[PDB]
Amino acid sequence: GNSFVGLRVVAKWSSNGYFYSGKITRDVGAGKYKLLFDDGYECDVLGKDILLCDPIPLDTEVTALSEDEYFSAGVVKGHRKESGELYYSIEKEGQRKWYKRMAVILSLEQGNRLREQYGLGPY
Amino acid sequence: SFVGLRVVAKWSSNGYFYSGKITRDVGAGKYKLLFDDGYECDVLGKDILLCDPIPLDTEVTALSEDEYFSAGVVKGHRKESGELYYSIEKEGQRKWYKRMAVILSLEQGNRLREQYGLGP
Ligand SMILES: CN1CCN(S(=O)(=O)c2ccc(C(N)=O)cc2)CC1
Ligand SMILES: CN1CCN(S(=O)(=O)c2ccc(C(N)=O)cc2)CC1
Repeated sequence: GNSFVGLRVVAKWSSNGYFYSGKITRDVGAGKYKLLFDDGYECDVLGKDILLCDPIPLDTEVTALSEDEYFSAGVVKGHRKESGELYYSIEKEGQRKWYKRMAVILSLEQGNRLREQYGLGPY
Repeated sequence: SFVGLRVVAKWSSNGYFYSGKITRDVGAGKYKLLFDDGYECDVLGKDILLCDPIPLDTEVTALSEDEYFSAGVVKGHRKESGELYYSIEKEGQRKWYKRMAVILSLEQGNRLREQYGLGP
């Protein structure tokens, strides 16, 4: 009687191939699931294109997308909880900065490095 | 003053101009912008275009759920229930986009500064 509904994931947006933070809201059939993204958008995503990352693991190559940093590549070096929110410490140049969960995304090539271990397809 | 005017204004992290409204004159040549995507910040007059609408024949960029930064040319405008749509020609087709879905790259927006830039 298990369901993926309410699991926090990082799921592919079809138009650009980047993986964004969201939650599963329904098993919709055809191995697709309804995704509510943190940025407020909803669509159906294939199980194979959903990463069960919560959080994205340490040492992972990621991309920062915040108000001040537009698609800046970096490496996850830390996780922090603050008032029920997850933050990532992302090392770029030789400097570490904190980013909210919503602000960390994966390029297609970055997400493919996690798919074998974290991808929902096999499950 | 320029308060309440619909504009196209530069987002500093990527150089793209996005649709919004001037909500306050903040002095030192800066304006508070409410962007149609719900973000607010302060923007210099030099980075604000008084386009409403963006003129016919302008090269623009479409950004929708299905089309991720796809360049084309404005060939039409229309009103549907009080909302503006742009007709963008690209790859042999014209399609209608809501105002919020039409943005300008720095190069596309730079071209419009002399005629439309709040400036100075
Ligand atoms: C006026 N707009 C311009 C764009 N910016 S942003 O900070 O670069 C951004 C924010 C959100 C998303 C997203 N939903 O994927 C993409 C980009 C917000 C303010
Ligand atoms: C999960 N997200 C991934 C990004 N997509 S989007 O459709 O490409 C988009 C939407 C809005 C803005 C923006 N505010 O500038 C930027 C990009 C929405 C759904």
